[PDB]
Amino acid sequence: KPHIAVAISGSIYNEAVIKEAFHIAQKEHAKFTAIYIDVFEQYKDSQKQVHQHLMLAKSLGAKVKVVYSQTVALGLDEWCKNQDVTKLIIGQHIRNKRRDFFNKPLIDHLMSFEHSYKIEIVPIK
Ligand SMILES: Nc1ncnc2c1ncn2[C@@H]1O[C@@H]2COP(=O)(O)O[C@H]3[C@@H](O)[C@H](n4cnc5c(N)ncnc54)O[C@@H]3COP(=O)(O)O[C@H]2[C@H]1O
Repeated sequence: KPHIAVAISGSIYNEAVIKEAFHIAQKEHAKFTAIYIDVFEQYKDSQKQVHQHLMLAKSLGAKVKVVYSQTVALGLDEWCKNQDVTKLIIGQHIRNKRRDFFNKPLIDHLMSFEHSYKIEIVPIK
């Protein structure tokens, strides 16, 4: 039942995460999905990057999905649980100035959510 999802964002780093996610799904003969959580609440004019990253993953054999949610973490966690993801592939958070609650690393919320799927963090090359 191997379902591997790559978590899409508009960061420049996400493209490398897509390619590594492709290698992991291939080397594991897994079903390959790309999930972007659209949240209105910033990163001015990254809608083109997302668009690009989603197409890249489509061109690598992934089914792409867009989910609208209040939060990145809620969207991803609910979506992974409903689609029976077995591993979610995400990029490395790098700390910046904003140390408020919704600028915490995505992984802190998934951990607090007691994620039931594996999570693979891909660092920057
Ligand atoms: N559009 C953007 N432009 C510039 N910088 C951005 C950005 N979106 C996020 N970043 C920041 O840089 C890090 C890049 O994480 P990456 O996208 O490679 O890997 C991301 C991504 O795989 C996933 N993810 C992040 N946002 C997502 C979203 N809206 N929907 C689905 N997956 C998301 O979480 C991983 C770690 O996210 P985290 O927020 O903790 O860390 C993110 C964030 O601190």
